Amino acid sequence: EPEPQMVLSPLTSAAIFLVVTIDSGGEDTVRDLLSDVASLERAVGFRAQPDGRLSCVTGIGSEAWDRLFSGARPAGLHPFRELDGPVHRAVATPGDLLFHIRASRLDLCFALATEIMGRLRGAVTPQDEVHGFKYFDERDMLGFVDGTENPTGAAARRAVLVGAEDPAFAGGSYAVVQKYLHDIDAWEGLSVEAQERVIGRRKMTDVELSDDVKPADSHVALTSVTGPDGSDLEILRDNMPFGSVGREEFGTYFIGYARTPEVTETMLERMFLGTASAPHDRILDFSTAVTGSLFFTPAADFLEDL
Amino acid sequence: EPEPQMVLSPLTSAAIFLVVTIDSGGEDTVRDLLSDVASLERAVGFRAQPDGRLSCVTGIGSEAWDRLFSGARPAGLHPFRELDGPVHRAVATPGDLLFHIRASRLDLCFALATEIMGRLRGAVTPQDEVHGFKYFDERDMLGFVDGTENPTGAAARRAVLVGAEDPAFAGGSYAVVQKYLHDIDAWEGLSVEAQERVIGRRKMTDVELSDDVKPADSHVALTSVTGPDGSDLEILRDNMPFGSVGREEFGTYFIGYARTPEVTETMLERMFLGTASAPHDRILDFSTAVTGSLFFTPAADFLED
Amino acid sequence: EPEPQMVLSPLTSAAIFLVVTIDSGGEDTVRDLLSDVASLERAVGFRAQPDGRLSCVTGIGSEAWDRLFSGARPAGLHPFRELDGPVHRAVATPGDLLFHIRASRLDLCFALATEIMGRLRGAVTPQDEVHGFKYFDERDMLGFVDGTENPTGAAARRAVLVGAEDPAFAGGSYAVVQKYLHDIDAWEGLSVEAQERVIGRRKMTDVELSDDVKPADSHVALTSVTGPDGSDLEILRDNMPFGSVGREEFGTYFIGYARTPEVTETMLERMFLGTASAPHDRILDFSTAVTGSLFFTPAADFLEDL
Amino acid sequence: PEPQMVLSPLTSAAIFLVVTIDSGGEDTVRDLLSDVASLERAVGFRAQPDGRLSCVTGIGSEAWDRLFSGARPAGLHPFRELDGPVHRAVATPGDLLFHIRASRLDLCFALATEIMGRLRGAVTPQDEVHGFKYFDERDMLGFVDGTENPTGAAARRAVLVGAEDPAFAGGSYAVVQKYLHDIDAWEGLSVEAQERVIGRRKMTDVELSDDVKPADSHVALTSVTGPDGSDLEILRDNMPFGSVGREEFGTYFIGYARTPEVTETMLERMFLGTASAPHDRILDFSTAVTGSLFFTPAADFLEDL
Amino acid sequence: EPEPQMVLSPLTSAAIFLVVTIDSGGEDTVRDLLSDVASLERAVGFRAQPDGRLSCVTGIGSEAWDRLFSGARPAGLHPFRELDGPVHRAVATPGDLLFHIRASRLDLCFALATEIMGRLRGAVTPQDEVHGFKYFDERDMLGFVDGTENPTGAAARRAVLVGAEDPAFAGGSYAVVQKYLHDIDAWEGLSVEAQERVIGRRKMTDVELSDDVKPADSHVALTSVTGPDGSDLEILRDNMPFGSVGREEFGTYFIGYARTPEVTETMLERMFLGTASAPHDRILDFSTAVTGSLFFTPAADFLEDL
Amino acid sequence: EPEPQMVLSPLTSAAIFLVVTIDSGGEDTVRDLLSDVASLERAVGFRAQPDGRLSCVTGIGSEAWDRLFSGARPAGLHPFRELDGPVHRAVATPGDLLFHIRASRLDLCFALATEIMGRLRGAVTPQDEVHGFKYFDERDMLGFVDGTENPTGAAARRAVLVGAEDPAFAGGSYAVVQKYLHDIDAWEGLSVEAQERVIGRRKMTDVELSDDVKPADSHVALTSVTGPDGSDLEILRDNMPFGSVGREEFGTYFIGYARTPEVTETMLERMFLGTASAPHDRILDFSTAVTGSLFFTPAADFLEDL
Ligand code: HEM
Ligand code: HEM
Ligand code: HEM
Ligand code: HEM
Ligand SMILES: [Mg+2]
Repeated sequence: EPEPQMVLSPLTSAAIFLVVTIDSGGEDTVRDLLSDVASLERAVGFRAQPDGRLSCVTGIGSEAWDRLFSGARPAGLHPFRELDGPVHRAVATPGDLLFHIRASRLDLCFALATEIMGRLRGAVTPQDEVHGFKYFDERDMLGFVDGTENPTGAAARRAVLVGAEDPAFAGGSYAVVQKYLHDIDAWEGLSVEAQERVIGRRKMTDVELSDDVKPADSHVALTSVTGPDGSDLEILRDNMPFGSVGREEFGTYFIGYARTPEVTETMLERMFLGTASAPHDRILDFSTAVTGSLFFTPAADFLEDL
Repeated sequence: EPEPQMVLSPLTSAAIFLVVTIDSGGEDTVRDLLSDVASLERAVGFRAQPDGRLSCVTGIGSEAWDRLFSGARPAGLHPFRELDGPVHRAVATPGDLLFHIRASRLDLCFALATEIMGRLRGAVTPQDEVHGFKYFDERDMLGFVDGTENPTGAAARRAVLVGAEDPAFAGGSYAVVQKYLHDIDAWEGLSVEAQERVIGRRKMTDVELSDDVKPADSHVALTSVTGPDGSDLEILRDNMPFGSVGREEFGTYFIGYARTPEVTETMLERMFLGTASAPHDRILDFSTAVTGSLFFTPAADFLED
Repeated sequence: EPEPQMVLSPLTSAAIFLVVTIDSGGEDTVRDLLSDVASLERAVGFRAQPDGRLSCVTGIGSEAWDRLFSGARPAGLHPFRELDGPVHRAVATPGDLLFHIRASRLDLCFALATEIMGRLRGAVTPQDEVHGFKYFDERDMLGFVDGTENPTGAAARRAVLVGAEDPAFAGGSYAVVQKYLHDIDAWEGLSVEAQERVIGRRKMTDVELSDDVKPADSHVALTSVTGPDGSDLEILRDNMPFGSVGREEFGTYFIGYARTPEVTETMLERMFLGTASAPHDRILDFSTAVTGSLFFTPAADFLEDL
Repeated sequence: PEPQMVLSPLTSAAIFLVVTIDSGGEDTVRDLLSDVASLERAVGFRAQPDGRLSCVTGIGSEAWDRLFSGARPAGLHPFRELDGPVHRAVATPGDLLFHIRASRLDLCFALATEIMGRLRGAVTPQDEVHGFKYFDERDMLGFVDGTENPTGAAARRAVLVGAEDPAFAGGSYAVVQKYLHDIDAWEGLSVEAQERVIGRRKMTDVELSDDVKPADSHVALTSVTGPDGSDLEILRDNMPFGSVGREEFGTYFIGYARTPEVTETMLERMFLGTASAPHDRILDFSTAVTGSLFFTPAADFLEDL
Repeated sequence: EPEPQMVLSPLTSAAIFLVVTIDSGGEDTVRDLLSDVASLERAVGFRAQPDGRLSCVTGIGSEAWDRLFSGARPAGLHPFRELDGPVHRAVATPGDLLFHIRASRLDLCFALATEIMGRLRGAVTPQDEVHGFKYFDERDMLGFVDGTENPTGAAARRAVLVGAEDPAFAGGSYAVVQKYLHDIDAWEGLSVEAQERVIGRRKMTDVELSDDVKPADSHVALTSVTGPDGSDLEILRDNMPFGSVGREEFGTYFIGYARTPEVTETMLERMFLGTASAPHDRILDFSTAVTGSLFFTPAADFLEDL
Repeated sequence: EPEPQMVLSPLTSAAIFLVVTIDSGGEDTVRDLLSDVASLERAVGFRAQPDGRLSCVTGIGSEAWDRLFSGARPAGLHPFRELDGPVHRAVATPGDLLFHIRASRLDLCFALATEIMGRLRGAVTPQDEVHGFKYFDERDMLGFVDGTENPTGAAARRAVLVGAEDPAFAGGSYAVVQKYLHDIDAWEGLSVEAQERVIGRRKMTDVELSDDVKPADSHVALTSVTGPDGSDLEILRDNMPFGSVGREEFGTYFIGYARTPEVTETMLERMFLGTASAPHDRILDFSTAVTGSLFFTPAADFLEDL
């Protein structure tokens, strides 16, 4: 093997998502930070073992990749593709670097973020900063259990990590982020039965709706895709609520990892553009994307060796 | 008689501080919410037992008190007094209601805050909202253990709850809030030994500096008051770090409860204005107050009506 | 002076309810056991400190009281009063002794029950034995949060413990038990909104329905009683699910403690017999009582001194 | 080739459900089997990572033949009755086994509910046992139960079908027996005597040395070596159960192995005895009232229907 | 009350017992430390709350009391009395100060002990230091559950704290310590039934032997003493195993608190000297006392103010 | 194939290190115990699942190897080599057997140590016995976080276990032990800044000093070693504080596992003998080694077959 980053992390209940762009002349400061980021993860986290579960995953955008490195590029790396649907729009916003920081406690996330941004002061410009918190029974902002169908164990390794198909970058992965804001008033206006039809599962028991009854414009319907293999195509998600009550913001921060962006991008097309039999994913009638960025999260050794 | 609000809460690691002003004509919506706030605390919290440790303490400002109620006022209740020191200034900022929401997990805090602000949409205007997190070994944003000398058990009851001296409002308390922002670059410029001289305790072990060596302008020096009888005057604090890395904000949200504001106010005068033998509290050379508000947190039964 | 039994126990996640009758000639064996029950609680429980939270509360029925003791009777003690409603019937079934055993683990409950029934074989006849468990996030078999409005701290002391009004028995309490079996098929036939109208609170969030909307034949409506005082009358409940999937039994084991049975019994009248404006508690359309018994749970010192 | 969760962590609660398939039920059963994996997730996922909910599904000999056609697991047959001179191991009906385990009973019960929900109509319950860990992994005879089970790779190799039956690799063979103990009789023995029945020390759980351990002790008769001299091992997860009302005290026995030959050798030695032992002394205080054998297929066999 | 020291501590699983004598001239250093010991307890412990449960109880001997303070003496304070029995001897060994430090983790105990001995370097001479650990189910070194019959709640307050009978020192208590070493080879030579006869309870289940079968020279027999009222006299114990495998030392560190030493001393006479009906406590045939000291543990305010 | 001993343990907060020598004639008794030591680990530890985390690692010295075993020797096994530096000295002390016993509680360690020494009483002579405890945030006796840079997962498998380079003993490891006693007075005389320069990392935050500020005589500097390969050479440490406040002993018990002793021995030469640009490791100016032994810890299978 090479060591991948902590893409397959345990259940964690807090996160910080940090997206930044690299200023003019920043490339050197950044390259230094990248070579140390693994050891900052350990500095902050080691002393909080073992309940801490602190991990930071670092990702790099398509344009940033070319400023920072020469040598070949990961096969799949490109700017996030805007999707201008008949009704709904998946936007593209700027981002050169992603830090996806996760732990059991927000303060650990904050301490690591402090250390990282400390080393980058001068060189970067923050584009997004989100402090996320999982609800107490793995629920998201819509009140549904979120994560149930994520792959685990060897299936997750298979779905998420670059392998032999791009051997130079094996152990890497492709992360897509989108920040969503929900219209909770609208959403709470539906009966539970109606909400279950939007999602495709039971609210309370989290059991899948039977095929004979699950709508084709339900979220679970549109994000189940079968490959040429006959194999189901899987991504790894770690959606996190965030918000502010004073400013009436209630959000879900989407992040999905896959071994090639083609998978993540297909699901997005289905959601925003629709299919043969579905105008668009009903979940977008209550959720607006306000960011969109795609990153490559290299193998851990790649970063070590600079 | 009285059940007080959850002023003496267990150690909790997350908080939301929500400060609002009441719009014109809002008084009725507010009065309804106050009668229900206890049962929202239970709705949201009960099912997360026993890890949850969700509590909300509700406080009311001096001007708001007059809008909402007639009858007596709590004897100590007045607007926060600005302190214009030689060097440092304690500001006074607007606030009619305080919700001091605490739990072991932030999401519980957020769920209760959602429900409360849900019932108040229309009637109020948010002034401040802070999501706080205690660092993993009870440390604050300056890296010091924060809370060590708070009173506990019976001493805390004695220090924090209104009693026979204002018997109409026994079970209540007086909360003072100040939001502080720190100059971290400045602070991290000091050696540990120097920082210990600012605070008055050892950084790593949290042992008090001995009397013979503790500076008189150290924080612990200026916030130790004895009353007339020689007995120490205590408050109960629950300071919480908060911040944002992107915008370089690193903060401590101060809240102190006391059975009369006279105590909290004296410590503040000493800090901002100085004494005989100290220009001001050295901690203010790294910490700037950008809010200041005083609230009365009534006994729980008072709100039930 | 007087030390009550562990009526105000912490949240515990397992229970055994044991109801027995005293055979002819059994009175002596029983009286010995009552003086020892506290020390068996310690024997079993002490070694599993402090996670264990094992408590046994012992209660005695009205006719059994006369067989066991002469001297004064607790003022409120009588046989459970059958309620023959127009539609629903609260039955009264035999029971001389109650052991309400609670802990964080079932095995501790079982161990204590073993020791107690060990000393009593010969003298008693088991009438009911239920092994109960917490569901999830304090939910009951109907899927609602169960316990939310129980009194706590000082208010609970005030509501549950006999005081100056019967000074001989101060520290005691009155327990009523009813075993309920639910018609789950029927219940799952309702929409959530319909179920919420039966109970009087929201299913998922456990927020009370406003007066503006709460039905008068909702369960929360009928079990809220105000005294002549204008003050609410409260009891302390510790309902436990129990069940068997093979026999389709899904149950709620109801137990309510109060300082006088008049309170518990009023709530029951309202539920079974109805009011001005409500035929009966809608919850009984999905719940059948198959036992009913009333006991006095003396102060702990009362039992010691035998 | 992924197996079912036969190697579970230590879990403190179990439900064992044994059912028979009614005539005409075969379709409803085959549908459920393809979904049982996704119900495990639906119910269990939200209680992670304490939950440790796992369901292992097994199929009986006759039922196999009603549900599927083509080739059979090499070792799958009806449980073989044992008519010893003193003790008898009976065979009872059972077409399907759900071995449901978690850190809490309610997760077990919730999954059992959803499964039987989908099968109401097609099947008839034969046995339903709610098991609990006692204290410190002790059983109803008061001895530590589990100590010599294989772990890690030794357990993979002892319990999963491999190259010797390639079509069914990933599978295992579960034998179940419900045992009731005569506790009165058992508590009549001194501890030293009880230790001679089991073959280990009661309080410390150290093995008796070979020069003192009886040949009719349980640990003696269930230690079996192969012709190659290596130990033949199974994986057990015995659960106490009972009812104090009915003076029923039980150990529900479940033993997984890569071939039933191993499990069946141990049973023959227990019930029928050896050269130098009439029968396992533990059977003088334990009566078997069920007996069933099931094959627990690889996970992908059930998914793909 | 005035505020007592933490005599009534929860179950904790580690302890350090530190016994020292005061050197000539040391009186001043000691008086300073006593006024600060409360705040050292908080310094060390606060940051590990609430898992920590660090408590230190400070006690002062008879002769030391006279060197340190003028004013009245606690009524019960005197040197531990050697008991020279026909067979077994309870020795008396020197000690001016006792620190009984307890927590859930040894390191917290050690940190506080380091701080205390740090301030006393110069002034004192260590006599005894034991690091104790609870065996995993509250068992002691002989394999029996140890602590079961200790009083709790109000009964414990009543049994251990000085009240109106010596009003000047209300909130105080009297601690006796004895370090015992066991003859494990001998002990393991007995059957369990024989050991149960030594102690007076069942080994595994921790149930008391019935009166009609419990020997009069069993430990539980000789340490059960009834006052004039017929009511039991109780102490509060927190025995801790300690040992060293290399040197074959297996020990029990005995500590008992009582509101008057007369109770603790009665139990000791019965154990060591015997009664009309018991030669001596059979436990002493497997246990040798190698220390013996008596201390007064004042109310916490007493230490605060000087 | 082969199963190693529990070299890679979880984080554990208690340990007993027991070093013994085999007396003449003891070799049979010792061979017996080695074949059972695996099953005593389970006897003691099984019932304390899953919190217990009891593990025993057994190591054998060079000379003992020769007395105990039939055929060939681990390639790297020799006597610990004394290091006679110009200022500091790494001594070599007797030790044939090592038991490295770890768990989440000291009592489990003690119970296993008891059972082991039980079987060996007669055949061996104790040289060293240390009861270690982790400070509450992975700190050592100098107040620095200790453990931070240890390897994890596959990196640790690679750096610690013998493989195909000595195939008869693959699954084994090489342990070096050294008991160090610190001069706390001296050490606490330094400012924190000075202490950080001795170690090479920050005291409070545990972040590494940047390369242009990190002294070459700092501990972290001298124990960072690259191989001829350009790769960093790693060991796995589990240093445990220990001590006695009475006797002013404050200690760090050093144990380092590696797949060859060459690595551990290189770091020691650098520490005690110095480099191009450093006299010796500054940490030795506050730490004195009083033991030194090297052992080989065979695969689990090796011991079972005896
Ligand atoms: C806008 C906010 C979003 C929310 C609140 C959300 C929520 C959920 C929920 C509640 C489920 C069902 C339970 C589960 O299996 O996790 C789910 C499933 C899923 N979501 Fe989303 N989701 C969101 C956006 C997205 C996006 C943008 C994608 C893909 C780009 C995605 C991909 C999936 C997939 C692949 C599944 C499961 C498919 C399967 O069941 O086989 N989600 N999501
Ligand atoms: C500016 C941000 C603040 C920070 C970061 C802070 C931090 C601390 C710290 C680290 C301690 C030592 C540990 C403890 O005993 O809690 C302390 C003690 C204390 N602080 Fe503050 N503090 C702040 C503001 C205030 C204010 C405004 C007041 C009063 C109005 C106050 C009152 C006290 C008191 C009374 C003590 C203890 C007195 C005694 O030691 O007996 N603090 N504070
Ligand atoms: C009837 C109730 C049973 C009880 C209470 C019981 C209890 C125990 C206990 C206490 C041990 C020693 C500790 C351990 O290794 O787990 C043990 C070992 C064992 N039992 Fe049982 N058992 C029962 C039935 C069975 C049956 C039916 C079988 C096999 C078909 C069996 C197979 C084993 C095996 C293979 C061992 C370990 C052998 C070794 O030490 O190398 N048990 N059992
Ligand atoms: C080696 C020393 C000792 C050991 C190992 C030991 C052990 C025990 C054990 C196992 C029990 C039974 C469980 C319990 O209720 O705690 C017990 C009870 C008791 N022990 Fe000890 N003990 C020792 C010394 C003492 C001493 C020196 C005293 C008194 C001065 C004492 C006083 C008691 C009392 C008062 C009881 C319970 C009385 C009642 O049973 O109602 N112990 N001890
Ligand atoms: Mg019987």
